[PDB]
Amino acid sequence: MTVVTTADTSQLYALAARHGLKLHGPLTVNELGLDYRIVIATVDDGRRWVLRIPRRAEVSAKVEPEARVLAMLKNRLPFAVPDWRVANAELVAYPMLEDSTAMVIQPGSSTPDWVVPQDSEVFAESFATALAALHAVPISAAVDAGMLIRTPTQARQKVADDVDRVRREFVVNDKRLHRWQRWLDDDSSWPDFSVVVHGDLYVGHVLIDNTERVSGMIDWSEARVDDPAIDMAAHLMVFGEEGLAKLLLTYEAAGGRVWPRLAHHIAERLAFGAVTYALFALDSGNEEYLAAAKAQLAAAE
Repeated sequence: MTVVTTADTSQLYALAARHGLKLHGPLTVNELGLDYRIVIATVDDGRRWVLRIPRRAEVSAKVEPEARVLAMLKNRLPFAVPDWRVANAELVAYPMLEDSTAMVIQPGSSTPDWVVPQDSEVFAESFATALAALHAVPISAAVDAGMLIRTPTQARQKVADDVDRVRREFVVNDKRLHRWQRWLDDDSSWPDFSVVVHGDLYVGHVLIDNTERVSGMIDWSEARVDDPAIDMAAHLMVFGEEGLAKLLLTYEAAGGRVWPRLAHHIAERLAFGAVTYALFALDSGNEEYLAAAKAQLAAAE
């Protein structure tokens, strides 16, 4: 909501220009991304574009690997993924999306947030169907795209390693810790296969059309081959046990592979989210998100 200075504006115009984007009019800058600065601008044809400018070398270095994943996914999925028209260490850019997400969160107390209704059958069914399609992507295609591949044994070991790391670095509520440990030791819970997963899948990363049907997914930087339950935990979080039960029926009917303790496993994965959050906080360095992580781990569930 503040003006972009003349110097910053010139610099941003020049960045776009060296990639063939001729901007015109005022810029809007969103600084709420940890890894990229976001600039919204109008380009030569009157269409607004999003410029995503990597903030650090480690972010720049992932642009090409992530573009390779997106190119694979575009050709293997029946819904949309991000289409990076410029995909450079310096700049990721694309036309502004016309669809929004199934959860919309805005800064400010008065600004409208939005979340698809619990009782939207169109969303629920299309999400389950889309998720089955993602989990049906051949692992060979993940290999082709340079992705991280975990066997089921590695999947479970990663969880164990993450729990160990959080124990070393944080004070953790005893009952939380014991929950994760019992889960890790419960052979019945764990799948005997892995699949292509999105890895950070919740409603805020699901694009919908004006009928609430899933039209795409975004934020693929954590995608890998791993435990399918990773991609259902946040559905349980937002829509509850009944929402999850419905997801699982539709998912299985659409061809998704399940197992008897899957719903249980998803609940345990959701509880494990506190570990993930804390490790991502620790690695971000961000002081706020870190403080939040510390408080969550210390508190009773």
